[PDB]
Amino acid sequence: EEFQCLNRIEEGTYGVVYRAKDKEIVALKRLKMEKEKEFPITSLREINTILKAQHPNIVTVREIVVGSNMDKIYIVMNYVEHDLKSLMETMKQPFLPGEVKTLMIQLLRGVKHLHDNWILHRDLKTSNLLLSHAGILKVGDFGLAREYGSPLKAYTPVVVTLWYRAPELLLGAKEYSTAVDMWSVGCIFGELLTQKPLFPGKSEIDQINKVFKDLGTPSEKIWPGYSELPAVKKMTFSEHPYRKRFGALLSDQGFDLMNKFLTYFPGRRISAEDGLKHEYFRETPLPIDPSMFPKL
Ligand SMILES: Cc1cc(O)c(-c2ccc([C@@H](C)CN(C)C)cc2)c2c1[nH]c(=O)c1sccc12
Repeated sequence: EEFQCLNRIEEGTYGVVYRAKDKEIVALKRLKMEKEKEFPITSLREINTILKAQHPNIVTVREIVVGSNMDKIYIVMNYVEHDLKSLMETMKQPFLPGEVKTLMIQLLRGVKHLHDNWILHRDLKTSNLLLSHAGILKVGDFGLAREYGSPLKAYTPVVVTLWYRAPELLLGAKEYSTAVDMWSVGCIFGELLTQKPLFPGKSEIDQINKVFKDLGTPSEKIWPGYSELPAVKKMTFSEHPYRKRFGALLSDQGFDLMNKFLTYFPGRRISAEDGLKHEYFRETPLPIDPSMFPKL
């Protein structure tokens, strides 16, 4: 109604995003449908997070449509030219370090808005990252986003896509907050440099092994509460010592920033606010203007 679906874009979870026109090309997504009808809770949770997350580095919501006896719910949003995963598969040469810093600064600023507003996204991935022709980066999907409070409690155990899933979720952590989001940001950082996924594990066991092979095998000394972890209680993985795959590509401060991103201990994991304060973004390859981004 009121929109002509030009072409469906992609399917995520039970939600699907189309491309329509107003008079102006728009982006339209229908939220996940629920069997129980007695207003959908999952639809409301997605609506709440995306509204509170309204930010220049977040997708612009034009309208939200409900009706049909509350069976169908739609969210009208401004159409973005590209999604980041598409560029990775359709670029001849890797992103410049200045462009990477600009995208990371855009990403980190948007992440800080969510956490300051008690918002957890938990589904940070390249295909969920939208890049405009003008260099503006926005976050697209909120199908996993959820609110959290100061007194922490148990939430959704299995969250985040396996490739970007935090190790604590890979080890079945009962409580998690803001640590998984920063882990995904670190995973996206490595992908940008190499145009390839950082940890493309085939399964949860493979995902844990891939992380441990390069980042080493964590322990109680480097991670308090490792013994109490439900997975580590009845399991013991192979000890992998030491590995940098970005030789002569990432600066010394770049490695330090990445190490803080991919920190095994959630407490020692760098926050979004401290990420922007790292000297890597203030190094010799200064970030490039968003308006100066090359052609797509
Ligand atoms: C050019 C372009 C490509 C895309 O892959 C997506 C997009 C479509 C689905 C999702 C989620 C459900 C799930 N994805 C993992 C499949 C995320 C992004 C989008 C896009 N352009 C847009 O304007 C918008 S608005 C919301 C989305 C988009």
